Amino acid sequence: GWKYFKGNFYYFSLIPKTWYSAEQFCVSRNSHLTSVTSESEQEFLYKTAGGLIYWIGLTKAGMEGDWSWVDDTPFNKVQSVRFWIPGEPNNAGNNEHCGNIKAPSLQAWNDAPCDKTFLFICKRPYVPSEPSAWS
Ligand SMILES: OC[C@H]1O[C@H](O[C@H]2[C@H](O)[C@@H](O)[C@@H](O)O[C@@H]2CO)[C@H](O)[C@@H](O)[C@@H]1O
Ligand SMILES: [Ca+2]
Repeated sequence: GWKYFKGNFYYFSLIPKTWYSAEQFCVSRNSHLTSVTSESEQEFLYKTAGGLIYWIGLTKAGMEGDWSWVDDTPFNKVQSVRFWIPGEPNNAGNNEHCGNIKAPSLQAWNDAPCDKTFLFICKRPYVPSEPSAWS
């Protein structure tokens, strides 16, 4: 059930999980909750989501509380400003440390409590099967 888009496969779950249980599901499938690194990718994701809320790999790290991607793609603050829902992230109740895709629009992300259960999106790169590149 993996959908393909620009060198990566994506899994849109049918079962809701907490953010971390979702990530552990993705890891069990050789993947991670999805990063988003371009306008086209954001579009593909929100359109495929179709108005339902999905956990993505957005999560807080480091002492300052900076947003980051669980797949370890460096988080580009500047290029991601357009991807949040207006007025987010707002840290409602000071307990919103994970992020989801929410609105069906380029401005789509909300921060939400990590312990809430949502559907979720996994992402894994296509890696072709080739012999050892060492020698
Ligand atoms: O308006 C943006 C805001 O909406 C959500 O807050 C909900 C909450 O989840 C409900 O349980 C209930 O208390 O009503 C609220 C509407 O004000 C999101 O939780 C929040 O992160 C989001 O920013
Ligand atoms: Ca929020």
